[PDB]
Amino acid sequence: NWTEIYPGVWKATVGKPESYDLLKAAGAQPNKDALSKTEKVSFPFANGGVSLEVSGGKTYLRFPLQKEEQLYGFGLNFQTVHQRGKILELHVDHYGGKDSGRTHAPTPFYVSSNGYGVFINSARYIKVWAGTGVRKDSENFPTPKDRNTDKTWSSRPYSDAVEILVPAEGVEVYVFGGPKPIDAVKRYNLLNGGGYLPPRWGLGFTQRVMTRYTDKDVEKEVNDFKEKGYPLDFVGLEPGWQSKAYPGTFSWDKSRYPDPTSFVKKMKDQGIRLNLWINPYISPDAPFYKEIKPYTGSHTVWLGLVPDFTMAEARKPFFNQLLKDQIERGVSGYKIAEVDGYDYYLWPDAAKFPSGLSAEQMRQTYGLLVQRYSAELYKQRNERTFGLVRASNGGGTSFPYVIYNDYYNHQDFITALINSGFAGVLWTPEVRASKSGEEWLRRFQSNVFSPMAMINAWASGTKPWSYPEVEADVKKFALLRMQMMPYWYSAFARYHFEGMPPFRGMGLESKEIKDQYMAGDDLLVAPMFAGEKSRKVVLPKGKWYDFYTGEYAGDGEVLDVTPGLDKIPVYVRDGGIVPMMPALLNSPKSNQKVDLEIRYYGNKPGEFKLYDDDGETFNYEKGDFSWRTIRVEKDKSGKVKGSISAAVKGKVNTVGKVTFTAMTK
Amino acid sequence: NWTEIYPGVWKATVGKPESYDLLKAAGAQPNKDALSKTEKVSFPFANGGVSLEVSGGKTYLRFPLQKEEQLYGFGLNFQTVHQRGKILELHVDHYGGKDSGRTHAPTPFYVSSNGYGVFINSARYIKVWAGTGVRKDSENFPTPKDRNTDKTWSSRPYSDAVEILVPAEGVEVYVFGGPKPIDAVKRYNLLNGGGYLPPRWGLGFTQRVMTRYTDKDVEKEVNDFKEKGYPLDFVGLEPGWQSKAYPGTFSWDKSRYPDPTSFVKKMKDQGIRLNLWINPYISPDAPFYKEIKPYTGSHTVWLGLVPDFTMAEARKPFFNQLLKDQIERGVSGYKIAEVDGYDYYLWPDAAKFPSGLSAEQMRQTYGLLVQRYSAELYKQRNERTFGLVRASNGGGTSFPYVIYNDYYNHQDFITALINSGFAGVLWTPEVRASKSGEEWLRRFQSNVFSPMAMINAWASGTKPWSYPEVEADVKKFALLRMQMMPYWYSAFARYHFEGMPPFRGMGLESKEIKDQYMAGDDLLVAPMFAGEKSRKVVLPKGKWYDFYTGEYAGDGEVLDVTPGLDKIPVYVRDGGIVPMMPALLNSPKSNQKVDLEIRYYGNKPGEFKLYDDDGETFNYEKGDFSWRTIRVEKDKSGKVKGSISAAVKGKVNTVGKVTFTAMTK
Ligand SMILES: O=[N+]([O-])c1ccc(O[C@H]2O[C@H](CO)[C@H](O)[C@H](O)[C@H]2O)cc1
Ligand SMILES: O=[N+]([O-])c1ccc(O[C@H]2O[C@H](CO)[C@H](O)[C@H](O)[C@H]2O)cc1
Repeated sequence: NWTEIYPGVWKATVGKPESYDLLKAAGAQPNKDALSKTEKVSFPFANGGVSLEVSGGKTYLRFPLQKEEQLYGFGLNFQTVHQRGKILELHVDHYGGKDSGRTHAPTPFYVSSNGYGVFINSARYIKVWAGTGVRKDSENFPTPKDRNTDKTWSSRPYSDAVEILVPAEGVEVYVFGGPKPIDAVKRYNLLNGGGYLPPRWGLGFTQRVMTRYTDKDVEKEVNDFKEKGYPLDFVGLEPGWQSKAYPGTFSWDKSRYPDPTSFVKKMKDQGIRLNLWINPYISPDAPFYKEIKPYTGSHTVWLGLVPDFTMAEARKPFFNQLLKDQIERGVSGYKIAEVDGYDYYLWPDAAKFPSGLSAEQMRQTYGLLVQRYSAELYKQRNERTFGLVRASNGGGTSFPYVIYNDYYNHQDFITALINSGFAGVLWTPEVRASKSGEEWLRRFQSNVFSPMAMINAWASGTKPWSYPEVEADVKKFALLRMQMMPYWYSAFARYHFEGMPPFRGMGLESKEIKDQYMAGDDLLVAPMFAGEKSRKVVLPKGKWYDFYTGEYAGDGEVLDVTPGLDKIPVYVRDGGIVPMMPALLNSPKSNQKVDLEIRYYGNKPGEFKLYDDDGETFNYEKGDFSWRTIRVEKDKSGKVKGSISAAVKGKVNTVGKVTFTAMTK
Repeated sequence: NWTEIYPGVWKATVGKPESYDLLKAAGAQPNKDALSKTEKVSFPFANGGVSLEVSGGKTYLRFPLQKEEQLYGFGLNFQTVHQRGKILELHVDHYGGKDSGRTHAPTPFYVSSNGYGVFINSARYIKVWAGTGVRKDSENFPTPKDRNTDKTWSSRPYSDAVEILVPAEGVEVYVFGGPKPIDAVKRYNLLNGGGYLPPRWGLGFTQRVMTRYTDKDVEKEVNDFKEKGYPLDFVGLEPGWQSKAYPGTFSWDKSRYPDPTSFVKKMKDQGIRLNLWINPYISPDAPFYKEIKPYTGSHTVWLGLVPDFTMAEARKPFFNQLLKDQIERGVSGYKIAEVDGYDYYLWPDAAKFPSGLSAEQMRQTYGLLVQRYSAELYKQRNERTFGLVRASNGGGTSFPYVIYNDYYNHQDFITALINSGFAGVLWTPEVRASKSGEEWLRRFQSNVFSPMAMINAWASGTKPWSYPEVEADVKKFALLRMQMMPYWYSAFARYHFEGMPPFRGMGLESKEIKDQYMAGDDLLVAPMFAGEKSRKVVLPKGKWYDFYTGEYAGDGEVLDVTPGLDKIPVYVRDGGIVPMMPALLNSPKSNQKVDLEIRYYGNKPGEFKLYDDDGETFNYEKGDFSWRTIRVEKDKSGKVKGSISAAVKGKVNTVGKVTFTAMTK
């Protein structure tokens, strides 16, 4: 039976749940306060058809579907957005080129167009039939037809239920009420703790450099950025920062980084944080190898031992080493690779772990474990982090990590960004290389409208300027990313405080939209792909305005758009507001005031809540943050008229001079 | 611990095995007598490294591998023959375009080049890592390398073990000794009962006709075959023989087959047997619908009920209906479709069956069940059958069925034929349609060198003569199939009596051979594909001769061959013998004597064992069969000299006049 545990959140325990699961792995704390503030709504299945039962060692779940109903979610899918009629086995893996359920974050959470959601809190591989099964006892069992004579015969008859098989003696299930699909998503995310509140520097530009770069090489690239006037907040170091990689020593290479404490200080003195690549596989030359060895799994990954991070005795030496040798030198964060797959790189399910945990549950949660305990080191020091991870799952909403991968299909990169908002994780459509300046710029354009503005040059050695044809436009989009920082910061604050995903699909305020996404509350983004001169944009009801010129674009209609190579199609909702700081090269400090131009689109009176705090510590948890309310409209004369609410006594205030601009002439 | 249960056959029971499994599903009886006649050999794992254990609800198996070792098997794979370094989940399904373990017969049996085999007798889905896992405690654990500096670093380090995970509390495991790989295969097959001994008519030509054909349409096609001088033994009827299909009534359509008893008699009077399409999904208009309904599963397939055939109460009305309405009218056999997949057509694993059997074990064994109980009806009447099935598994060696499917890649069709000999099942690379006469003939050529000589015209309406460009050559290969009948019959007898697969890969007397196969003992077949003028043939050591001219071809060497459109490359081993009957249009009757020309290749003295019995009943089980030994060589003058052993008193004797021909001038 379903206990209403929070407004719009119901929990059922079926059979005997396992003692390890996703929420537990994650150490995921609900945001009770934000949840308590959501509307009481009624239980979304009001007319029966729900079945929860255990049999033959397994838990069988069934939830009914109505005829109108579309489904979204089941994790970070790359080619599909509509999920009804799909069959999946949710299984952490590097993406393999089709949507089978094998993916970086195979979140067992789905959302319906009728405005509810369902989360299956198991760390096993989970099978889903999302409306494919046709039951003989169904109330909607179609009438048998004779294929020999009836041309209306169907190869895929109507199915009226989502079916889920969990390989265990019981499971915890959570149901999220609406009224709208986005509501279900927000409560799910809040149940997970809300999204991480990133530091401002996390929303700036990151350049990752080639594997082999020395300290001098990095110092030079930093100078080139500065000299060329390109923004940069943090640099990614790749495997050659370690004395050995694959497997790793988790200790600085003496040859390429002869003085780490000094190298890290110098970068920081220039405004540059560092983010370090790791996979968590242990070299014999690692300083804690012998200590940790008995707390590792039976099977290795690239000949490195696999720590059982569910054990204090594995956690302590691993993370103490990151703490003492890097974090305490000033390293800002980490890039966690190769905790996903493929099956032939990672441990088999047949592997055994010292804690007794199944290899399967370890596979499903390893990314979560590494996220969790690394994030903790930073929190302990009252310091925010932000970085990258190649696997996550249900339970992982609150972690300071963005998913990336080694796939590269650009269209699919955008589909993944859309599905990220249904999956309780962040994704970045990263930039690495390109066969043309056109492709370079299109990729860079979509990437600055995402969680993380990044070129990953580990193998390519590219820099933002590497394609001379498009170099001026790349710079402009790099500077835009900085200007838009207050817009992104406030979007991310809503992720944290209300569970609102900052990037999500259409219709979350009839056929599938896989190539447009909302970015914050106000912007509809419709990327161009290389080799296209034009594309269609499907605008929702209500009026929309061109992001660049402020001109009316349309209202509930399809547009044909020929944007040119120098623009990514972006439209602003009527009364939409985008606060813009100056084109700074470095994210501003907490003791620093910054001027804002409020860009106001359309004529509908507009309202925007600007988030503000020190941008780097956990002081916000003690209440040291503000929401500055911004209102803009045009008066009688058609002249812009705007207000910003007053700064709050005793709070951080980074808001400088505020001016208002009516974009729609 | 391993009980030697037969010569070269060892059995281990690990933990608590489930009460249902493949051998049990199949009702598979070992051929004790044939097994007792195999060499005692020693247990193939003599130096440890074997691990069998139960943990967390699952059975973990490990078998060691040596450095030299290659692996074969894990079922009916279509693109791969070498299996070492593969990862699979064995799962009955229609083939989906890659070798993942999803396939028609995912036999959990593998064979090593060191000359042993292993069979995992579980009817669950089984995960296999065939030498991918790298264990930290392995005696062959490679030395960690630094990817930053060592260019010899490996992304897939050396693995020294086959690992298998079974989702159950225990399993029965079988190990088969050698000395050679083919030995392990023969014992496995004999453990399963040996292969079926087919009727002679089963090795003739079968034409399946369009779905909609009436009795008159079939009668006409039979006349066209006769009038055009093309051979034909049995005709396949497709779904429009039933009053309804998808789901089925299992009862003759009154409109298309107004008088079934008469229609079946007339065909038989002309030498033509009938083979009827079924899927086993039950229409409401079936005469036993209500009776059977309570013994069907929760979920339907194309709106038809799924009988739980593990229950007498489901079996009785289903098979009584086949018996009374078709078999007793004279129907010779059945074509069993759609017992494989895909997942979105068949029942989900979440489905429930009245017997309590998991939907998973039902999925894994359904084909076996339908094969088993249908075969029984025929055996009960002292009558052999032969037909088609779209799924089988371990346990299914002795059933009178050949696997076929709806895939069509010709190269892959040949790879499947090779892998059939490692999988304990029969496969036919069937002919349906083609975009050219060239493709038609190449397909027809490979198909007459397989278990079943067949055109499946259910949708295409093709006949052997449908491509005028190649029509004369097609006829010749159709007549060859008849001439070669004693060669094929004797090959199939060895399948039954000794477990020797009649079609199998190379090296079963260094890199992968996916496009050549042995057909009986004597013939190496190397098919051409459409658009090729020439191909390489890799000949094993020892001398080989051209099947058409008898000329020396080579010895342990690669040939470049430009055969022409009118020949499929076939080579005969030195001293090889192919007995040829006349080009009859119909398989000969049991009371009928037939002349044979013994075609003898090379100069090495040759010996062939010709099988002989009534070709249609189970009298052979009472000892009414003979092996006629045939010896041929050339004398001093280079003149052919041959003998055939004398017919045995009281036995069937269909051998007429025997003459000998030395093919190698
Ligand atoms: O060629 N490979 O086997 C291979 C392995 C790993 C790859 O990617 C990842 O690690 C890189 C550093 O070695 C880099 O950080 C990348 O972003 C990771 O996904 C690529 C190719
Ligand atoms: O278009 N389809 O959904 C479809 C279904 C089944 C197909 O193949 C099988 O059944 C046929 C008769 O309907 C025929 O016997 C064939 O050999 C079977 O595999 C093909 C297409």
